Parts: sequence; structure tokens; C-alpha cells
Amino acid sequence: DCEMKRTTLDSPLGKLELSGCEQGLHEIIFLGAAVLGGPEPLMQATAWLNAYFHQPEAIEEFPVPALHHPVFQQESFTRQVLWKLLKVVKFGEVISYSHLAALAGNPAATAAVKTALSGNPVPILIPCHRVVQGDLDVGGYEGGLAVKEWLLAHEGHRLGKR
Ligand SMILES: [Zn+2]
Repeated sequence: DCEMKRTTLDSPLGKLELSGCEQGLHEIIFLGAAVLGGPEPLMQATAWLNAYFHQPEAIEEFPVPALHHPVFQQESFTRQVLWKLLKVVKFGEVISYSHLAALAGNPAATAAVKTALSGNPVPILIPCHRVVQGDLDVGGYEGGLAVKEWLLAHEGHRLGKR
């Protein structure tokens, strides 16, 4: 019911479509009036993703856009999983599904964590690629394994592959 605008960007992973309202970013989708630099969520999201890919050493300098997908508008374990992942798991780190489950308030709910991650509407920004099965097992990805491994390699992680 929000008044939605969209923008596209090029990335090493193909074209990304951003959609959002004045209250926040809604979605980042892999497709395979505002000026850049502005405070509008879509513009902040654009800036953040471009820095992620092209100036990753500066990534913490960039404002994280407000998020307004309906999954962020109400309390839930799914929201806890997404927000805790965003808040806690930094560029270049990973966390296991099981430790994220505990972080999000339900230790041992690994399958529910996986379901929440599959429903992440803002991939890369909320870093579902940094959630792994265990120390030697990168686990699965809603976007596909090759993408998960590529992102981890971009961030210099041991579990990265490209
Ligand atoms: Zn909205």
C-alpha cells in the first residue's frame, strides 16, 4: 500500500532492482527527481551497494538506509534474525545458523533461521551470505551457492570461492 519507486544499478552480480518508499527501502531484487548523494532511502541504498562493490574498504562510512518492507514493520523472530544479522555480522565475518538462532532469541531454531533468511527482501545489505552451516561448510543460499561464495570471496573470507 506504500507509494513505491524503483531504480536499477549495475553490479558484478548483474542488474539489481531497488524498490522503496519515502519511509525506507523495501527490496533488492537480482535481475541477472532524486540525485545521487541524497537522503532518500533509494538513494542511500544505491550509494551503499555501489560502495559495497566498488569501495568496500569504506563500507562502514556509508549510511544504512531505513528499511520499510512489511517484515520490518512488526515484531517477529524473522525480524530479529534479519536485524541481528545486519547489526552484528560485519564485512569479512560469518556466523553459523545455530549461533544466529540464539542471537535472534531461539537457540536451536536453525531451520527457522534458514526460512527467515530465504525471505530476506534486501540481500547483500542484510548479509544473508555471511550465515554458514559451520566452520568448514558454507551452507546454502536462496540466491544460489555460486553467489554466496562469490560475495564471501569479495569480502576476503576463507570460505569464499570464485
Ligand atoms: Zn514502505
